[PDB]
Amino acid sequence: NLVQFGVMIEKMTGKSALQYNDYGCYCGIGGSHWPVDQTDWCCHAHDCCYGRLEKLGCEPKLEKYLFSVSERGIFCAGRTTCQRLTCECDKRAALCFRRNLGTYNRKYAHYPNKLCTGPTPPC
Ligand SMILES: Cc1c(C(=O)C(N)=O)c2c(OCC(=O)O)cccc2n1Cc1ccccc1-c1ccccc1
Ligand SMILES: [Ca+2]
Ligand SMILES: [Cl-]
Ligand SMILES: [Cl-]
Repeated sequence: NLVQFGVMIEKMTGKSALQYNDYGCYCGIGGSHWPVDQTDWCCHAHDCCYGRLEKLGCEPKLEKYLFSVSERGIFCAGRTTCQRLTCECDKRAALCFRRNLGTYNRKYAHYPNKLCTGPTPPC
């Protein structure tokens, strides 16, 4: 249930959400081994963020939230704390994506999972 997160990605990066699915070793469902670059670390951190929310009793993969973007930044909202927490994880990730746009490399979109090697860093 991630059309809102995709919308946030596009608003913050100028790229389609498609460009962040399968990116490196962590962007897209699950993920393992060592992140390829800073954008991939964003996704590793986002996965960690969701894990924390699942241990709080939230379902961040499913939560529907509200948000806006002014010049003052990203404003998160929602009826429940779990929806607002989900928005906060997404926000940190979208901001992280924007921040590392300088090292975004297209060779890592749709990265073959066999090329993911090394240890898996902890959260
Ligand atoms: C960037 C990203 C994700 C991450 O931020 C991440 N850390 O793995 C992500 C994702 O991560 C959450 C998780 O695995 O806990 C699950 C599914 C798609 C994901 N995507 C791609 C994505 C995001 C929003 C809307 C659509 C898509 C998407 C685009 C094309 C095909 C499939 C999904
Ligand atoms: Ca992931
Ligand atoms: Cl985080
Ligand atoms: Cl609701």
